[PDB]
Amino acid sequence: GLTEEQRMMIRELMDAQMKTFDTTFSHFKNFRLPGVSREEAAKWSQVRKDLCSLKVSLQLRGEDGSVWNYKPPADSGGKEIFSLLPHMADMSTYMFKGIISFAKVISYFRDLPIEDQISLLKGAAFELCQLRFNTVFNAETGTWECGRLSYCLEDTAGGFQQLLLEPMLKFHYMLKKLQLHEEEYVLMQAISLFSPDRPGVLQHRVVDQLQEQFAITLKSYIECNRPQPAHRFLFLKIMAMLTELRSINAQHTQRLLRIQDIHPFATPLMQELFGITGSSSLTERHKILHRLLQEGSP
Repeated sequence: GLTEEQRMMIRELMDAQMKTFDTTFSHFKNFRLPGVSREEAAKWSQVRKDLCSLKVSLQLRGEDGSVWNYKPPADSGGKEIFSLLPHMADMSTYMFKGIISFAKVISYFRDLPIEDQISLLKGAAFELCQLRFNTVFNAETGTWECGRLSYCLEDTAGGFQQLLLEPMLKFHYMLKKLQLHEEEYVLMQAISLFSPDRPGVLQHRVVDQLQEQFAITLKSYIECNRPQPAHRFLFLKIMAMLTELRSINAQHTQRLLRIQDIHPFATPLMQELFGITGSSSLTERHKILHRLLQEGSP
């Protein structure tokens, strides 16, 4: 079995997940949709590469049974490559709010100093979003099922194997294949959130201790509820996936900064999370995050 401390830890994480993960996307409303001079050529050509890896069609199912399908344009060499950005910023911002709420209900996170709470969320927001998204990913259809909204991968000229080149996509297939429990996903979220080596973290030693205990709890969970030799290296596979997810986080941050630079699209919350200015302490540069963290949890 697990210790009482370990059981309590899992209960609190699952509680937090239950209160703050809108798994059917019922409250995601009022989002935007695609509508009805030399060294910049190098930036644009790089941003062209940064976007045309992640191409999705968008499906909107109506209450009444009707379906709207959006197929995105071919790259004719212009603004059209940006057409999904407002929508993606709205969806990202929505997911980030849920992750902030997640962190806030966890006792161990609230007890950290506010600047560390900010630093950890800046560090982990993308990672936790991707972990939540994996739970709605259908590997058979290549589709993220977000209630009435779905995002379907548009196949490129190589096929299924050529899409697996793109690290974010490979990650979602690999993680989905492990067939994790709800409890194992939420422990993954905790391990990522409580990363002691994120930029700006002051209480490194406390965060390290916390991370270690979440990891130990995951390892024990696996030993007790999948005790057969088949799952002997599952914990280590999960940790390797967290390491890969961290690499992907870094690449994605850089892409976002490049796109933002030539076509502004980040919402104010996204600007704070990713280090963009629109105008001295961590608290004054992150006023929205700070407000969201000090507000009481519904």
